[PDB]
Amino acid sequence: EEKEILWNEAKAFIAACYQELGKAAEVKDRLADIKSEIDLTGSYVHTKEELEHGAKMAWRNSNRCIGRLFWNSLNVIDRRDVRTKEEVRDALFHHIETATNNGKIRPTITIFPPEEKGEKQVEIWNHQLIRYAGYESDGERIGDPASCSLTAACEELGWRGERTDFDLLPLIFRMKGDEQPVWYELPRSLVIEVPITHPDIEAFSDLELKWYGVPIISDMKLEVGGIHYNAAPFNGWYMGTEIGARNLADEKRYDKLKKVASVIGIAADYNTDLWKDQALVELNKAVLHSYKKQGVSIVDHHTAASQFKRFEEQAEEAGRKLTGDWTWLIPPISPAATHIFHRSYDNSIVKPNYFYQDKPYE
Amino acid sequence: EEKEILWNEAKAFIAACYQELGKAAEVKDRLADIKSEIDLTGSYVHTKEELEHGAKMAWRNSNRCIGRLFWNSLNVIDRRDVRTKEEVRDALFHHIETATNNGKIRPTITIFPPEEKGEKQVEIWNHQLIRYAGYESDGERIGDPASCSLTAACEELGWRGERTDFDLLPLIFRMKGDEQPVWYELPRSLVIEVPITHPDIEAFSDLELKWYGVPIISDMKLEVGGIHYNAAPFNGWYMGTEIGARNLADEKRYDKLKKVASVIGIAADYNTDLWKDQALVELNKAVLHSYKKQGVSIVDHHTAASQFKRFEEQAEEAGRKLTGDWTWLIPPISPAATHIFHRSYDNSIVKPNYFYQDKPYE
Ligand code: HEM
Ligand code: HEM
Ligand SMILES: CNCCN(C)c1cncc(CCc2cc(C)cc(N)n2)c1
Ligand SMILES: CNCCN(C)c1cncc(CCc2cc(C)cc(N)n2)c1
Ligand SMILES: C[C@H](O)[C@H](O)[C@H]1CNc2nc(N)[nH]c(=O)c2N1
Ligand SMILES: C[C@H](O)[C@H](O)[C@H]1CNc2nc(N)[nH]c(=O)c2N1
Ligand SMILES: [Cl-]
Ligand SMILES: [Cl-]
Repeated sequence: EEKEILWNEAKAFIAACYQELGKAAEVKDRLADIKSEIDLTGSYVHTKEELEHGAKMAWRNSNRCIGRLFWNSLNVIDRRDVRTKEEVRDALFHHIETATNNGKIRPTITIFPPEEKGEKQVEIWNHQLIRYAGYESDGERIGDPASCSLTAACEELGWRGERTDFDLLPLIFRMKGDEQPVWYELPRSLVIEVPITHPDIEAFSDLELKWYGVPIISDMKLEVGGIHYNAAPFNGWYMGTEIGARNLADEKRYDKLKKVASVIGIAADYNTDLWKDQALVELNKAVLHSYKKQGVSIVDHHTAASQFKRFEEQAEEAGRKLTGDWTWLIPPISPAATHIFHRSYDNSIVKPNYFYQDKPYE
Repeated sequence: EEKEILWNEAKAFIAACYQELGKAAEVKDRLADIKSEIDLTGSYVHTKEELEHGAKMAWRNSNRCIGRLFWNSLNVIDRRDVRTKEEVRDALFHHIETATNNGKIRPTITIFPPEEKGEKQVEIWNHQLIRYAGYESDGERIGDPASCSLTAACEELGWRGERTDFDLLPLIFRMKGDEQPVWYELPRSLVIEVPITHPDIEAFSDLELKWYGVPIISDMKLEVGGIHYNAAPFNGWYMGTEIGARNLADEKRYDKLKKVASVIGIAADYNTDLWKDQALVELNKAVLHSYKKQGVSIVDHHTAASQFKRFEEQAEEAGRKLTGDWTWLIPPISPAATHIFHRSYDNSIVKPNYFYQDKPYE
């Protein structure tokens, strides 16, 4: 059954990919080649052009992403050649450096060797390549609660965090044939961080908030033409609400809204005062101001929705069906101020795409 | 087929209703009675207890409503006895007065005779019993754009609006056997309105905004045990975001965010300033303040979500499945600050319920 699934996905992908690349004439011969390869080897190998366009198609098909207007300019780094943990480490360090680009963030994906018999060659444990640790011991909570289980796993392996609220987790990944993952500290010179200040409220710096510049999701599987690239970290730039309305605001994350209310000088006592809403707006204004001031790329949710409208228009013009997940596309503040809130979206899954996979810790 | 549909819905409703009322022993005989009645007459008549509990069940099953905690205290007014347009008019005037209750709003539904052969006895044209007119003539826009088509229909019938931004539409409805609906001006003494002021910003009154106290949806069909009450207006009290984040803010409604920004003293020039979000928060604070100051019932979205959490807990305790429409339950500002945003809901349709029906204008 597996080989049939592979061949079927292969036929569909190659036809679509080559059509988009104006290479429809080459489909017949390429498919012939692929079927023999599947017959002999049990799998097939993407050309560099196929791999690049496939990763771009996968972003374009990501129903939950508002940032898809720019799918065709994804920078694809082919690291199917890696075989050692030092090569994986150095590739991940390089992704950080080239994606960061001194603050002018470049959307980038680095693609490692794919699974073979469903057998992973490289298994990355990090959820993002840059993320803060989290701790919870006898009532005491430190750092990012979303990272508690991964943090505990790292400390089982001999890492020790300083227990600030912003400890950088090490890179952690496992190679085929190794029983345990290895870990490596991130060099601080690779990691840009932004202190959060407010354009008008001087006291906002008293909160001592900061966040990292680049979100690099490293635990999803890229699927292209039936080939499963379980290790393929990718990044864009942040939409400010991810940081201001979720990472810093959620009660199960940094939970800062009461502290924000106090520094902006409003009471946090009555629901009818809408103090949480006001605090959210000022925190989100501070996040955008601070990234801009430091020259680190970021987009606000209004501009992002406007870009997404153009993505919808471009899909229609190209004669492609648009898919989307309304529940993720609407921003978590002022959603009805965006056009997204007022229309609906087909949430069908189209491949190539990025998928969740089981965590090897937990 | 129709009689079979009726009988099937009847069996299901009576069983469930009588179970809830501790009257399970009476189900057998009541069903026997109903089947004979259906046989002889083509339909059946609800007892007052059935009609009341059915309307309450219908609210409880309304997937789009965050306010359902209070379903069991709905005030049900049985007006199946009406036969003339004066009786309908006076019943609608009475609903307004008793629901308004001098500002201490009482959730209320008035139920008129049901359809017979799918033949309506009373057809209400208003979307809400109290709503503002809207006009659009050679580039000039006045009032509530959502009411333009109904306003034009009323003016075809000899009504004329003053063309302020807040003209009250007349009641308009049609009786079985009449070709045209009749209309009646609302007595102003029946209609409470609230001027919008801000608790701290004196200039906010310069916008000269106001809204009516009581939302009374009058164009949905109540379906109970297979009987179709197409005329059954109902009301609760407002959640403040309905007024502040939608009616007064939507670009296709009163579109006031730029004016709000100016009176609160912020620029409306850069998306990254989040001026729309800030204006939304201040407008919504003003709406809640103004209703409270005037002693007109209203709920903020935080308190409403908290009540809805209790509704979920109560459903579980009673052993009833919970249904809901996540896309409507989340509030249009700060949705991720409510528990609703972080869970999912089964959007299955359960009857009794309230349904949309075709408009007789348009
Ligand atoms: C260029 C700037 C980008 C912006 C502003 C952007 C924006 C976003 C936002 C706001 C989310 C929701 C995240 C959350 O709530 O957890 C998201 C999800 C997503 N984005 Fe993008 N994105 C960008 C680039 C990319 C790139 C380059 C890719 C892949 C090549 C990508 C793939 C996705 C995927 C797969 C998700 C869903 C993640 C999940 O299900 O947890 N995005 N995006
Ligand atoms: C007691 C106070 C109540 C509050 C605070 C409340 C809150 C709300 C809100 C905020 C909406 C969304 C409205 C929109 O965006 O257009 C809604 C929808 C709804 N509510 Fe309630 N509600 C209440 C009472 C009632 C009552 C008494 C009923 C019926 C007996 C009812 C039935 C519904 C229905 C059917 C909808 C959906 C309307 C549609 O699909 O357009 N509600 N409710
Ligand atoms: C789970 N969603 C809430 C927490 N959150 C905002 C979050 C969690 N985990 C990962 C991300 C990053 C998502 C992402 C990916 C890319 C490529 C870009 C971008 N702007 N955001 C965000
Ligand atoms: C269509 N939704 C956006 C416009 N809007 C907020 C709206 C439109 N049409 C009708 C209503 C009233 C909905 C309603 C009904 C009841 C019983 C209560 C309540 N608080 N709101 C609201
Ligand atoms: C297209 C989308 O479903 C539509 O805009 C809905 C979304 N959620 C909503 N939620 C509420 N409460 N009221 C609405 O009018 C809407 N509009
Ligand atoms: C349960 C619900 O689907 C869940 O909270 C989703 C809703 N929408 C979201 N949208 C985005 N962009 N990110 C999220 O984490 C979530 N959470
Ligand atoms: Cl993040
Ligand atoms: Cl309304």
